Amino acid sequence: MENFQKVEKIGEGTYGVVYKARNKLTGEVVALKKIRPSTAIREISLLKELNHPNIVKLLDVIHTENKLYLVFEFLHQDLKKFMDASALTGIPLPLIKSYLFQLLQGLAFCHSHRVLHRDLKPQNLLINTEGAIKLADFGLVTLWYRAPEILLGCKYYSTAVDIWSLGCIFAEMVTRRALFPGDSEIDQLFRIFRTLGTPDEVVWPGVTSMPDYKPSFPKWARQDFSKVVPPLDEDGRSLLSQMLHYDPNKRISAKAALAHPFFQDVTKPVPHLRL
Ligand SMILES: O=S1(=O)NCCCNc2nc(ncc2Br)Nc2cccc1c2
Repeated sequence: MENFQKVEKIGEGTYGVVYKARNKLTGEVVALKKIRPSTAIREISLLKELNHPNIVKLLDVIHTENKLYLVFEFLHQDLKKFMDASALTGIPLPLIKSYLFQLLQGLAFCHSHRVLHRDLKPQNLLINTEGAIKLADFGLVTLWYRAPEILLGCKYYSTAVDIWSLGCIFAEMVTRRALFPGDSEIDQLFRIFRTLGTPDEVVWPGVTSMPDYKPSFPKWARQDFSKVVPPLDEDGRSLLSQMLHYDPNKRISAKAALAHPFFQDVTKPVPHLRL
């Protein structure tokens, strides 16, 4: 830790602050995450074994007199910043397609190892000048991307939460507006309800038995999906609706998402970044 020189603060999260930092020995630029603890240690260290090109690599873990330092590979930008920068013109569809494909590759990998991200959001998605996109900062202040089963109090939720989050992100990339920008836990859920229809036993069996479910919920009509992500094409709209199915068991999995016609013409363009 005496090994690193803090260059600047590049981000912060609910349980950490992130610094750009150079290793004084190797010369390498890394992302340092300062945290504040024993079960988390194994868990964090099991995430070290996680090796995939679409997952931001955890290089080292450093535990100094209480204070957990996580050292991550360094990427020059995050997706929120890239979306804000592309606000007026739009990210080109080929690039959106590529990004989704890669992120689904990341998820398919993590998921086959029974590891979930849990807190996917544009700030946890990092891009390079080479057209790569990577999942960063796996969880162990934004509910905009939180799956409905979590919101409904399901404790033992599955990999499917990460697909829901990714669907929200996909829509957001396409429309340049957050899909479900909730103000609270009940506003998040009713905003989902206003768009996808109040769920019940017809579309999501078991739903009325969920911890936080209330027979008092307003009943909204599922709205026209053509109204959600115009002018996305039918292949794209088709994948997205499957990524946003209420019932986690019928929600499309990452691996199956890779085989969707939408990705028949997938390519690898680069962004124009301003670093
Ligand atoms: O403004 S940012 O998009 N904020 C993203 C912070 C997330 N942490 C992070 N950042 C970068 N590489 C790896 C990691 Br982890 N790289 C990075 C470099 C410069 C600017 C940013 C990120």
